[PDB]
Amino acid sequence: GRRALIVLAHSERTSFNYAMKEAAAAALKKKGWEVVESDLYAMNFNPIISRKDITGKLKDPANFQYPAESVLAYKEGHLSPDIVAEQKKLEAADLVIFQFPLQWFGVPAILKGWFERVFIGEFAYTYAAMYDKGPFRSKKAVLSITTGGSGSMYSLQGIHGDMNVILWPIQSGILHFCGFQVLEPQLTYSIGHTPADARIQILEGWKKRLENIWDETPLYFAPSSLFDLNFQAGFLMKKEVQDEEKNKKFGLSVGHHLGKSIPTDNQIKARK
Amino acid sequence: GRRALIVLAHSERTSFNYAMKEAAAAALKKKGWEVVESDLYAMNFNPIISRKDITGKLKDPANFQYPAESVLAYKEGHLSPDIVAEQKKLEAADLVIFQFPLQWFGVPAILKGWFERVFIGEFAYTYAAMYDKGPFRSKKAVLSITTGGSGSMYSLQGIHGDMNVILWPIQSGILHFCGFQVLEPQLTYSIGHTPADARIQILEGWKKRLENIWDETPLYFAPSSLFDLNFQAGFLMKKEVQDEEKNKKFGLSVGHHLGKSIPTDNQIKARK
Ligand SMILES: Cc1cc2nc3c(=O)[nH]c(=O)nc-3n(C[C@H](O)[C@H](O)[C@H](O)COP(=O)(O)OP(=O)(O)OC[C@H]3O[C@@H](n4cnc5c(N)ncnc54)[C@H](O)[C@@H]3O)c2cc1C
Ligand SMILES: Cc1cc2nc3c(=O)[nH]c(=O)nc-3n(C[C@H](O)[C@H](O)[C@H](O)COP(=O)(O)OP(=O)(O)OC[C@H]3O[C@@H](n4cnc5c(N)ncnc54)[C@H](O)[C@@H]3O)c2cc1C
Ligand SMILES: Cc1onc(-c2ccccc2)c1C(=O)Nc1ncc([N+](=O)[O-])s1
Ligand SMILES: Cc1onc(-c2ccccc2)c1C(=O)Nc1ncc([N+](=O)[O-])s1
Repeated sequence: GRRALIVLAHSERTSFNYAMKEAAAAALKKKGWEVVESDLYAMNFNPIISRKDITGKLKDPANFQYPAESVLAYKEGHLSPDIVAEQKKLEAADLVIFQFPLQWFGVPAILKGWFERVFIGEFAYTYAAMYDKGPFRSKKAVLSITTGGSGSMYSLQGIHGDMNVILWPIQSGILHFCGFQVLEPQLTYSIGHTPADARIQILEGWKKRLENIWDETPLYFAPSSLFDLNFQAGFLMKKEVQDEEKNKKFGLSVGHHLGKSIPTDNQIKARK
Repeated sequence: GRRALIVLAHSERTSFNYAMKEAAAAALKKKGWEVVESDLYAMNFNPIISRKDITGKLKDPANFQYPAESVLAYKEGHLSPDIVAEQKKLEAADLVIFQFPLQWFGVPAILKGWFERVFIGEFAYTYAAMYDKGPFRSKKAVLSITTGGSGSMYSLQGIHGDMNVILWPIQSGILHFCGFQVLEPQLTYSIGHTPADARIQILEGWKKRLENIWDETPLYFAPSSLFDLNFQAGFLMKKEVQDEEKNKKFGLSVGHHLGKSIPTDNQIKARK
């Protein structure tokens, strides 16, 4: 791997998030990487999917259906140029870093809208190649999140609940849906209550970690081969896998907890 | 109850989501509700938080920080008028219906931004009044979600994983965190793959449910009294509560699964 894309979702250049992006860019560059940036607020990026993402006539403007229409525009080269420029940043990149503050327990609206406008069907997924088969299966993505709350509020017994459940919709439903290998999220908690000397260390540990990031082991998701990938089956786990798993104590995943215990830190720690 | 707010996040009046919003409005109006709409697309609602949300002079424009500044603005009456207009709608509402298509395993960006810009500190939550003590604790919220994928994809063995995990960050982290009593979601699956007759039954089903919605039992979240709500303890579950829970087979909820089995449909079905 030699190209990295840094997507940043923060309005302030005075912010620690911005500093985390700057630190990632410096470390990667110093290590031989090409780094490309998507500073969404600085790009004044438009996060609202609409029929203006299609450049030209619509297949059915009286019954406008965004996924069908946008897939068709992608095949025919009729996507709004600001989408196309992002899709090509993705195409080029080996590594993708998402640097954002956690907002209402997910990504800022500006970055959520980035997924909805840029991760177009066919380009970012098809139903014939989902999850570990996805188009991005050669790429690696990592979430670098800062929070207001403290680590303990998001421990199994913290008031907010398991961070691993909060991460699941993003890391499995978005990134890994499209084929990304997801690395362990960089989680920096209670950043607005961290003394100056700690913030400095946080930025050093981030830069240190990027020195070898491409070698890391990604999170575990259940492989798509465990499932009957057709409607007649329901995209349910294969009968013989269900059987094999009745014995087992743990679910496979946050999402595939199977009513049993969730493997510890499934969405936070790769398998040691 | 008397007053309903319906927030819709869909660009097309021809969509089933729009029909769901029309149905909800008629059903509640016929039973004597006042009903107000926030059709985000028709409003062309700005979904990006920024310094522009604070009309007038900032407290520290040299280090803009949105939580403190927006809260100050709220207390001093300097929130941008569109924000303020939606906070008014919310104050008057007893019931809030969120009608949206599921997009990348959460809410459309336009609704994510609506939360971010409208659920301001002090207005929508305090350090001192989180979750079941929250400012909206007299109000009831419900999610009305449509999906492309089908129900079995989101069952415990569906390839997508437990829908209960997907709902957690929204229903607990956003609605309940502000004090809402969260009612069972209205989950209409594979709506693009549903014949017209079923479609009409879903609309009628939804209207029939809305005839007694206020009398429904809300979803279960761990009460905040089970937690030491202070930084000294880290907002960890109280000692006596952990002990007493060590002998229980199920966790309390999706977020507080405490490494055990998650109680079935904790986020989809109220407790019997
Ligand atoms: C709408 C909204 C929703 C939110 N929802 C949640 C939620 O669900 N959960 C949650 O936990 N939090 C939530 N938050 C809080 C949010 O996660 C934090 O405010 C955010 O993570 C802080 O990031 P920041 O970089 O802006 O911090 P900043 O305050 O911008 O930066 C932190 C400190 O680092 C300093 N700094 C800046 N640059 C550098 C540098 N180069 N080197 C060293 N120090 C530097 C700054 O001066 C500052 O003192 C929410 C906030 C908003 C606005
Ligand atoms: C960016 C994006 C991301 C997405 N992510 C996901 C995801 O993560 N998971 C997922 O499951 N899905 C996802 N989807 C799919 C999405 O959930 C569905 O495509 C959407 O719910 C379709 O609903 P609709 O309101 O647009 O109905 P339409 O697709 O517009 O139409 C549905 C049917 O309802 C009929 N109808 C309309 N009005 C009425 C009426 N009044 N009475 C009777 N019939 C009527 C229409 O004739 C049509 O046959 C995504 C879609 C997009 C664009
Ligand atoms: C600190 C801090 O910074 N941002 C947030 C936040 C803002 C919006 C949504 C979610 C989190 C936050 C915080 O979590 N305060 C409270 N949560 C647990 C506490 N309690 O139990 O009382 S105090
Ligand atoms: C149908 C349908 O409609 N919208 C979506 C969707 C679009 C973006 C993100 C998530 C869902 C969708 C769908 O999920 N098809 C796949 N589900 C499991 C399948 N598999 O395992 O192969 S095929």
